[PDB]
Amino acid sequence: ASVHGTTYELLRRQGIDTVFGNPGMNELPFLKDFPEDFRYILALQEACVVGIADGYAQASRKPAFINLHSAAGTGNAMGALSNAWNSHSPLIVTAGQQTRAMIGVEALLTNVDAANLPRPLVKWSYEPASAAEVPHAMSRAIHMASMAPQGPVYLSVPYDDWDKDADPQSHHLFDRHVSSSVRLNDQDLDILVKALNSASNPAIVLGPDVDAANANADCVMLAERLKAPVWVAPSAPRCPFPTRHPCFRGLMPAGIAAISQLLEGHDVVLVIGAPVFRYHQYDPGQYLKPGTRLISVTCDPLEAARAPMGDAIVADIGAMASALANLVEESSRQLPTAAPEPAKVDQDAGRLHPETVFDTLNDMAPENAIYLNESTSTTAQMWQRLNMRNPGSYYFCAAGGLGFALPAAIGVQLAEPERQVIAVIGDGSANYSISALWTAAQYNIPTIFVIMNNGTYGALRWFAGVLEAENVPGLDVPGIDFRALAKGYGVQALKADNLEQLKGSLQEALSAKGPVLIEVSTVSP
Amino acid sequence: ASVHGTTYELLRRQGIDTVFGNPGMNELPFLKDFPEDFRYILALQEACVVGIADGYAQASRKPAFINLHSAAGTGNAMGALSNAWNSHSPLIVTAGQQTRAMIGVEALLTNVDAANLPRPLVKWSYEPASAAEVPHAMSRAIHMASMAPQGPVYLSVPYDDWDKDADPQSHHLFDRHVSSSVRLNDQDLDILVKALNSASNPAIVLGPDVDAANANADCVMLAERLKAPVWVAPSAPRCPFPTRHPCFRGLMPAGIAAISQLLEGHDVVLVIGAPVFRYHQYDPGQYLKPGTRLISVTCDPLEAARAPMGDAIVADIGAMASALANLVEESSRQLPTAAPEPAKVDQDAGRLHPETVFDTLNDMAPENAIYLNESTSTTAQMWQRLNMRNPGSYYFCAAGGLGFALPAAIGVQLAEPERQVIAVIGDGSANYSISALWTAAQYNIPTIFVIMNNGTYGALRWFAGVLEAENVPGLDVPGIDFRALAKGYGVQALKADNLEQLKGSLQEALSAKGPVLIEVSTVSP
Amino acid sequence: ASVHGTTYELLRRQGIDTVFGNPGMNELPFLKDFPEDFRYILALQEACVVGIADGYAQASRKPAFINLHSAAGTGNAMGALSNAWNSHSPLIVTAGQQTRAMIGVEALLTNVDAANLPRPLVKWSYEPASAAEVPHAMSRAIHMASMAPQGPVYLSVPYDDWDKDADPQSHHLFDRHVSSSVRLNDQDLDILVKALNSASNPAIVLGPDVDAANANADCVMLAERLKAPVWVAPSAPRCPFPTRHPCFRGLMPAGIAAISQLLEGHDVVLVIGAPVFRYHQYDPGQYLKPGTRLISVTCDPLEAARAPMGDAIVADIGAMASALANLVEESSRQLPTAAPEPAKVDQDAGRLHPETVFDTLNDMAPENAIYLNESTSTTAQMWQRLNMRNPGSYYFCAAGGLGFALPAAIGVQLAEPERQVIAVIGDGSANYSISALWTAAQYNIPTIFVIMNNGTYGALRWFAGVLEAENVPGLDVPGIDFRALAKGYGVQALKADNLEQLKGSLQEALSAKGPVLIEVSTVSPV
Ligand SMILES: Cc1ncc(C[n+]2csc(CCOP(=O)(O)OP(=O)(O)O)c2C)c(N)n1
Ligand SMILES: Cc1ncc(C[n+]2csc(CCOP(=O)(O)OP(=O)(O)O)c2C)c(N)n1
Ligand SMILES: Cc1ncc(C[n+]2csc(CCOP(=O)(O)OP(=O)(O)O)c2C)c(N)n1
Ligand SMILES: [Ca+2]
Ligand SMILES: [Ca+2]
Repeated sequence: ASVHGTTYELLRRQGIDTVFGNPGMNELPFLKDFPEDFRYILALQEACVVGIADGYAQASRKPAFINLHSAAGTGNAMGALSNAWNSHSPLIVTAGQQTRAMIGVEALLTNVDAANLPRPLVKWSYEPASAAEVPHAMSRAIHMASMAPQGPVYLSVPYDDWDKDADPQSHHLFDRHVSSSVRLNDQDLDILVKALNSASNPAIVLGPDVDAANANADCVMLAERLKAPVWVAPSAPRCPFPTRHPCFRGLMPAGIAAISQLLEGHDVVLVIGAPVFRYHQYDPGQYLKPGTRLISVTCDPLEAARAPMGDAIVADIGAMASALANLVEESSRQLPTAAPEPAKVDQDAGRLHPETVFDTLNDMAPENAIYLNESTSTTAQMWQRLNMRNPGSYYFCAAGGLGFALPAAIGVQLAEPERQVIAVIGDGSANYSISALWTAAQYNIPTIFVIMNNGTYGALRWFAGVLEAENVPGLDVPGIDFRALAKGYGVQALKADNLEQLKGSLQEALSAKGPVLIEVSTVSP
Repeated sequence: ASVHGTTYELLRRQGIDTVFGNPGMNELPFLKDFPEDFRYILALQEACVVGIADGYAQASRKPAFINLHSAAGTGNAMGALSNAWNSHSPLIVTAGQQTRAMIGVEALLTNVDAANLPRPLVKWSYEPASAAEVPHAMSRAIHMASMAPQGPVYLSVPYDDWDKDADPQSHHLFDRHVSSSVRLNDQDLDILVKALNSASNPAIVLGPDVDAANANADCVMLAERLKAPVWVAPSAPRCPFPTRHPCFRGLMPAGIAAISQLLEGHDVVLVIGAPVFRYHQYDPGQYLKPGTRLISVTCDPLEAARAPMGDAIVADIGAMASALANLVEESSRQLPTAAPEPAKVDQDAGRLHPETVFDTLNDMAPENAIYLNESTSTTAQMWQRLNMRNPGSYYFCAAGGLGFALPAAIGVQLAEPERQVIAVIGDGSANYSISALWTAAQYNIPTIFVIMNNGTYGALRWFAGVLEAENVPGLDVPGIDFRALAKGYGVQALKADNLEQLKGSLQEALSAKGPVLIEVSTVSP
Repeated sequence: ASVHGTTYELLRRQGIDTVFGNPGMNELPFLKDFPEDFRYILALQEACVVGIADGYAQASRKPAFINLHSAAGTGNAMGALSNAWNSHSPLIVTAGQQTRAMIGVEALLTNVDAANLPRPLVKWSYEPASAAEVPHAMSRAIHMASMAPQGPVYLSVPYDDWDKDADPQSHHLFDRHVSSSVRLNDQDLDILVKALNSASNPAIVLGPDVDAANANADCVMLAERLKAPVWVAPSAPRCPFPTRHPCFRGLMPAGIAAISQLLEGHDVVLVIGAPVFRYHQYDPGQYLKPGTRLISVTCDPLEAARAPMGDAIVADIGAMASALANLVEESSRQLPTAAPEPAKVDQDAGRLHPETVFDTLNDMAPENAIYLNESTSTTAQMWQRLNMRNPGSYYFCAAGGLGFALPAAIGVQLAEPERQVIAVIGDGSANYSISALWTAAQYNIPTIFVIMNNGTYGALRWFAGVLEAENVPGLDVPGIDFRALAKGYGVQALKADNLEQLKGSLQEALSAKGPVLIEVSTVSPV
C-alpha cells in the first residue's frame, strides 16, 4: 500500500475521523483521495483552525487532528498552540513540507528546521527521515498527544512521501493501544487515604484536568464524603465542579497571598488536576500559612516539579479521583453551606452591566449550556452569576491567549451538537480570530456568539490602574461593527443596547437553527 | 538566609550529600564554605565527572549531584550525558555561569544560550531569571530528575547569585515529596493478569528499568509463576535477572528479524522496563510473527510512543512488577530448564581468549561482584560466562558511547563499597576517560580494571567485515602501555600475557587494598 | 556516481585532503575505500580529535574536516567546539547517523534531534532529508565554515546514504567559489582614514582574527604610520603583533575598569579583529573615559552588535587591514615610550618559578617557535617574557576551555612542520586531553610539551583568594606522574626539577626527532 493509504488506515483504526485544516501546496498530496469515512473542516486562518480543533478535542476528550501549511501556517497557529499547551489539549498538528528534493535549496514553501518551529509549545516535534517512516511517526504523534499528560504534537512531512511505498510491517501500528490510566500503589494510597480521613478541616482545590478526565462526578462524591469546601484553581481553563453545589466556594483569586489566606485554617489541602499554582497578578506573601499542609495530584511531571510547596503525586486524574472517592470514609462533620446568591446590580434603561448579562444568560439558557469566556474584565462576575451543573460547561483561554473562544466555541458545538454553546467574548478579543465565524456558517454549527462591547480593553485599563500607569497608548477599540462582520461571514447578527433588547435577542438566538451573533452594548470602566 | 545556605539546605533535606565535579571560576562562589556534611568528588575531566556520578546514581538508585564549569565543562561531558539519557540516570547537572552583569557583553566563561547547550540530552534545562529563584529552580531540577522516567537535568547559575538573599518562602521546598510510584488501575490490571493467566506459551523480556527499580526479585517470582522463559532486551545497559536462573535465556540479539524469530511460538510476550526495541545492526524483517502479541510496561512515554508493535502501559516498573508477581496464578506447566553451561574454549600458553578471561573471572570473583562492560567485541561471551545472581551486577554504556565503564566503575564502587567492582574494558575504549583512574587512587576506591588489549578497535573491524567495507582507516590502536598509564595516575598495575599470569594478577587484585589495573593480552579478530 | 564518490570529489575540489577522526560504525560506510590522495588522522578521544583539527585549521588558515561518531562522539567534543566557536575556527564536523530505516525506532547509535546537539556552538547544524542531498549539504557546511566569520559547522549523515546514487547535477558544486573578502565602501573608508589622520593620540587594539587573516604585517605598517601604541585585546586566543616591536604595549587585562584606564587620553581607539571586549574578571567601571572614541573593525556581526560602546564596521580583517595600512598618512609624532624589560625573578636551585621557565624558553627557543598556552595562572607573565615576532606564534583556548592546548599543539605542528611547536601546559590542564599524546607518537609529530607541574589548579586558588573564599574543595591535583603518562602513550619523557635540569631538558628536546614531554617542577602559589 502507499504511505497515503497506510496512514489514513492508522488514523481510522485509532479513532480519528475528522481533519481540521487550512490547505496549501504541500498538503495536497495528502488531502487527495480524501476517504469517505473522514470529514474535513476548513477554517480561513490557522489560529482559527487550531482553536476549532482545540475546542473540539477538549469537549470530546479525544485527540483532534490538524493539517496546516508549512512554516507560515504552523506559525500562524502558534498563538493558539500556546493555549493548547497550557490546557493539556491532545492536538496532532501535521504540516506539509516541500518535496524532499527541494528542501536543500530551501525553495518556497520549505519549512526550514521545521522541528524547532513549534518548540517549546509542543510535547513532540518531528520530521521523518524517510517516506516509509511516516506512518510510524504518525503513530508516535498520536500516542504522544494522547498519553498523560495530554498535549499538542507536531509532525512535518514532505509532500512526496505520501505516494511512496509504505512498509508492510506498518500494519503493526494499526491497533496499538497505549494506556496511562494509572494511580498510586496500594500502600502509599492507603497512607494518603488515612491522612485525608484524619484531617480535621480539609479543603479541596480542582483544576482543568478534572474536567478533562470527566472526573467531576467523582470529585463531587469525594467532596461530600470529606464534607470539604471546594475551590477552582486560579486562571481556570475549565469548570471541574458544580457551581451551585453546597461545597463549591468559587474561583480562587490568582494571587499567592490571597490563596494562602484563603487556605488559612485548613490543615490538609488536596489539589487535583491543577498546577500549583496558576498565579497571575502580583501578590507577594506566604505560599501557605503555617498549620496548612498541601497534597497535589497532577498528571504532569512539570507541574509537580515546579510547585513551590506541598507534596505531589503524578498519576492519571480519572484513576486517582475514582480511587479516592471510593476509598475515603464518610466524615461525620456537617456538610458545608452553599455560597449565597449574588445580589442583583442596579440596571438603568441604558448600557448593560456585565452582571445583568450573566443574570440574564443564567435565567434563559438551557441547564446544559456550555459557556466560553473571553470577556477579560468580567471573569469574576461570570463564575458567580452562571450556574454550571454539568461537566465541560466552561472554557477559557488557558495561557490567557486571546483568539481562542471564538473558534473553540465552534469546535465544542461541533463536538456537542445536543448542547447549546454560548461564547461570551469582549469586543477586543473578538478580533483575534474573527474569520472563524465563517466556519460556523459554512457547516451550520449553531454556536451563539455574545459580544460584550465596551469600546475598549477593560482588563488592560484595569491593570493600568493597578500600576498607576498613565499615558498608555493602544487601550481603546472604537469603530467596530460586529453586526457587519457577522454578516460578512454569513452569520445571523443581532444587537442589544438595553436589557429589553438583550432579553429579546437571546430569545431569538436559542430558537434560531444556525450560528447567531449578538453585539451587546456594555458599560465602560 | 543566603541563596547559598538555602540551596545546600535544600540538597541536604532531599538526601543529597555528595558533589561530583570539576571546578571553575563560576563555581567557586557555590563551592566556598563547603559544608562538612557534604563530600566532594573531584575528577580531572568532565566526561569522567559525569561518568562517575552516573555509576554512582545507577548503583545507589538515587539522584547524583554534579557541578561543572560553564559551557566548556558541560560540553566536555555531553558524550557522557548521551549514555545517561538512555539509561534513565537521575543526574542533576549544574554549571556555573558568569556574573549576571557580565552576561550581556559575553565575557570569557559566559555560557551563551545555556539551556540549549545540553539539549536534547536532558529532561529539563534552565537558567533562573533571578538569584532568589535559584533554590526553586534547584527544587525543580531535583524532582525532574527523580520522577519517572528518570533522567539527567541541567541548571545554569550565574555565580553572583549565591551570596544574594534567598526568599523566606523557599523553606517550603525543603520537605516536598514527589511520587510517581504508580501502576495500572484495578479494572485494566485485571484484564492484563487474565491475559497472562490465559497464555499457553508466555515469554518475558526484561530491560534496565527493572534493575534500576530493583524489581529483579519481583520479576523472578513472576517468571516462576508463569513458568515462562526470560530474556534481557538487546543492547542491555543493565542486568535485571539472575543469569543462572532456570528461566533465563540470555541477551536477545539486537536485530528485528532475529528477535521476531526468537519470539515465534509464544502467544503473549511481556516486556518490562525496556524499549521495544533497542535494535542495533541492520536486520530487516518482521517485528513480530503472526500468533505473537506483545505487551509492554514502560515508565517512559517516549518508549511507549515509538514501539512499532504491541500494546503499552506507562507506569512505574517497581509497582507494576510487584503487582503482577503477586496477582498471576501459578501455572501448572513445567518450569523451564536452565540453559547449558558455556563450553570451554581451547587456550594455549599465549594470548588469552575473551572466553577464557570471563571463565577465570567467574571462577574467582566473589558471588556478589559487580561488572561493567566496555569490551565491545566480547559482550556475547561475557553474558554467557558470568554468573550474576544479584541485582545491580552489570553496567554497559546505554547509548553505546565509549568512555562510560571506567569512570562509572569508580562511581559504582563508591556506591557499593562492600561489592568488588570489576570493569572489563577494551584497549580502545579505555582511553576515552583514562583520567578517571586518578579519582580511584585519590579517594581510595578499590575498583578493579581489566584492560582487554588486542591492539585494535575490534567491534569495528567486525562490522567493517559484515559491510564488506575495505580500505578503512583508523581501526588499529597499537603502542599504548596501560601499566604506565595506571602508574601515571597512581594506580597499582599488573599485566597478564597468559593464563598463569591472569590467575595470579586476579588473585593479587582481589586482595590488593586500593584500585588495581590489569592489562591482559588478548587475541585479535 | 555514488554519494560516496561525489562527496569525496567535492572535498578534494574544495582543497580538503585530511580527515581528523575517531571512527564508529555509522562512519564506516564513509571511511571505506578511503581515497589515496586523502590522509586520516586518528585521535583516541573526540575532544582530542577536534582540538588537533582546530590547531591545524588555525595554523594553516584553512578549514579542517572532522569525522565523529553519532551523538556520543559529537557530545565528547562539544567542549572543544566551544573553544572553536570563540576562535572563529573553520571546522567541518561530520557525524555518522543510524541507517534511515532504523532512526524511527531509535535504534542504538541513533543521533536524536541531531542538529540540536551541538547548538548553540555551531554556525550551521543540519541533517539532509535524503541521500542525494548529502553532497549539497556538504557544500553548504564547507562554505558556512569558510565564510567570515569563520566557525564550526555540523552535518549528520545516515550511514546508508553513502552508497546511494548522487544527483548528476551535483558536479556544479565542485568548483563553487564563495568569497567574503570585502571592505568598507570608498566614501565611508575615506571618512575613517580622515579620522585616523586627524587623531592627536590614536591607540590600536588587535584581536585574534588579525592573526587568522595573516594581517599582522599590515597592522605593523598601520601602527608605524600612526605612530600609535598597540595592545592585544584581552583573553587573547592568538598573537596579532610582534611582541618586541616598539609599538607593542602588551596584553590588556580582561577588566572593564582596567581597560578604560589603559585607554585614557587617547582620542581615537581603533580595534581590529577582536570582540569589544572579551572581559573576564569582574572589574566594574567606565567602558570608556570621556574624550575617548572607539572604532571597531570586526568580521562578526555578533561582535559588532554586542559592543557596549563605539562605532563598528563589519568587514574582512585582511582587506580592511590592507586598505588602512596603505591609505593612512605618515604621522611625524614620536614612537611610543619604550617598554620596561621584565625583571629576572629571584630563583634558588629548587623548584622553578614560571618566570624562570619563560625567560629560559625565550633564550633557547628558535625565533620562529610557536607557543601554546594552557598554564592558567602564568599567562600575564608569559606574554611579557616571550618574544614572538612572527605571525601564528601563539594559541590559547579561546573560550577558556581546558583541553585545547595539548591536542591543538599537535594540529599546529602537523600544519607547520618547519616551526617548532612548544606547548606550555599546566598540570591541571594536561589531563583534559591526555590521550592526544598518542597521536603525536603515532604520526611522529615533533611537538614539545612543557608541563608546568605545581601540584594545583593555580588560577582557581588565586580566584578563591580574590574572593576571600574559604574551604573550597577540589583545587589540588597531587599524585600525577607525567613521565609515566608520556611513556603510556609512547612519547619520550624528561623531568626538570631545577634550573640546570630545565636547561638540559630543553636543549635535549630541541634536538629530538619525535615528540617530547618535559615535566617541570614549578613553585606553587600557596
Ligand atoms: C493574543 C493576545 N494579545 C494580547 C493579550 C493581552 N490582553 C489581555 S485582555 C486584552 C483586552 C481584552 O479586552 P476585551 O476582549 O474587550 O474584554 P474586556 O477586557 O474589555 O472585558 C489584551 C490585549 C492577550 N492576552 N492575548
Ligand atoms: C565515544 C565513542 N567513540 C567511538 C565509538 C565507536 N566505537 C564503538 S566500539 C569501538 C572500538 C572499541 O574498541 P575496544 O575498546 O578495544 O573493544 P573491542 O572492540 O576491541 O573489543 C569504536 C571506535 C563509540 N561507540 N563511542
Ligand atoms: C573544561 C574546563 N574545566 C575547568 C575549568 C576551570 N579551570 C580554569 S583554570 C583551571 C586550572 C588549571 O590548572 P593548571 O593546568 O595546572 O594551570 P595552573 O593554574 O596551575 O597554572 C581550571 C580547573 C575550565 N576553564 N575548563
Ligand atoms: Ca580492542
Ligand atoms: Ca597547576
